[PDB]
Amino acid sequence: ALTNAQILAVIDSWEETVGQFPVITHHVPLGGGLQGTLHCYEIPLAAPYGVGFAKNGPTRWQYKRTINQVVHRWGSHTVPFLLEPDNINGKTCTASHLCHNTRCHNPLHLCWESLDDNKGRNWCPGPNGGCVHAVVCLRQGPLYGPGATVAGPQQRGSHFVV
Amino acid sequence: ALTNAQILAVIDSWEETVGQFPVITHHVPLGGGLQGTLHCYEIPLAAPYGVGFAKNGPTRWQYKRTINQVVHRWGSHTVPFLLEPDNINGKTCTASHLCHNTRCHNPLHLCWESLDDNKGRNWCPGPNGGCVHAVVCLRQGPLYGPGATVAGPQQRGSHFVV
DNA sequence: TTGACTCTCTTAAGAGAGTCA
DNA sequence: TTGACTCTCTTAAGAGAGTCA
Ligand code: NA
Ligand code: NA
Ligand SMILES: [Zn+2]
Ligand SMILES: [Zn+2]
Ligand SMILES: [Zn+2]
Ligand SMILES: [Zn+2]
Repeated sequence: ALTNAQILAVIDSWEETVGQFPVITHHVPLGGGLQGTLHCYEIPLAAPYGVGFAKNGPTRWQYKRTINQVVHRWGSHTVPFLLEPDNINGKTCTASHLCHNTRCHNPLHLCWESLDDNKGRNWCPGPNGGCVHAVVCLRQGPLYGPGATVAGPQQRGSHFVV
Repeated sequence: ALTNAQILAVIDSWEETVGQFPVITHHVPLGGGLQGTLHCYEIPLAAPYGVGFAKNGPTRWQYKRTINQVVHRWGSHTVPFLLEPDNINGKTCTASHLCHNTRCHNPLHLCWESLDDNKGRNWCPGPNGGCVHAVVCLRQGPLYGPGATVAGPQQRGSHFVV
């Protein structure tokens, strides 16, 4: 299939196209009561999206290039990582939004990690709130906090101990 | 079933039966370098499981009772919460294992909360490591830690800023 | 070769309901 | 009435592949 040089060319064309997406400034919690700023490069809400891009689901897109008469297609956020290993610890690598903004395709807002690691960032206290992720979070996770638990642990009788 | 007395009777029979499950001691990380001990009441691996209980999936069970000559059935971990609201902020309430042990049916190890709150406990630093859950965690989440990220945010050109 | 649609699948925290004996 | 099986569905973080012009 594609040589590593051809893969680099795909990454470069992807960056050139994404770099022309609308750039949206967002103020975000960092943890520790501090606020910061992220600049997201947001794919449009409806077609046309940009050269090579098409929507396969409500918040899913793919990037497609045809090379030597063969059509190649990738998940739209996976392209920055095409020269990296695609699994770790027996788990598939996934594109993980550090900005928690699905439409964003800024490669400086993405990392490449297991789906469990990816999901867990939703609850991280953030880079100024105690983040221990080795590839550090850019912001506090949107779901961090005390939660909204309706009922806690309880028993009616005396059959149980903790 | 319908009446509050009938619901109370269901909860009481469930507690009596689960109270006879084997009690298994598990030592657990609490965060902050500390360890604690939990006593889980574990449903058997194979039939018979206990009066009223049947397995509907590899780690899914249901509890069943006949009331007014009709069968009423519930997810096996939902029974303690039958007098509670079944939603919160428009999200379905779910049984959430504070001990992260699916076979356990100890109601002192369960709470009732949105699926997002439920999931997020997998990454909590724990009651001695910074848990902020209002209904406090019993242990550090099994997935807490630095992660195993294969590649971090990166660009080849100069089109992007954080 | 390209755009704009269509479809189903993965994961791991959770669910509801039917078929037999 | 009770037990022991069978099936598919929900969610929100993520995927692969087909059709037509
Ligand atoms: Na994510
Ligand atoms: Na859980
Ligand atoms: Zn972004
Ligand atoms: Zn983090
Ligand atoms: Zn337990
Ligand atoms: Zn917690």
